Amino acid sequence: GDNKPADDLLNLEGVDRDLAFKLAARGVCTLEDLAEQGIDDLADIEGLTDEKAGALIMAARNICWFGDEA
Repeated sequence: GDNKPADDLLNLEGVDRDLAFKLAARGVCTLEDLAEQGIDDLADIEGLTDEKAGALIMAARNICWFGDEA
């Protein structure tokens, strides 16, 4: 993952240091970039489930979109 994931992605619960590289190597170098991904888009990832992808992507969206407020 030359792109390297942002600390938000690495420190985001649900994403291990490895998935961070698996996500950063896919163009998502920041947690916000993950909020733009879809369960079907991350479905190709390895170790990610359809329900987990909905939460992982929602975890970044909640922090990137709703933010700490929610």
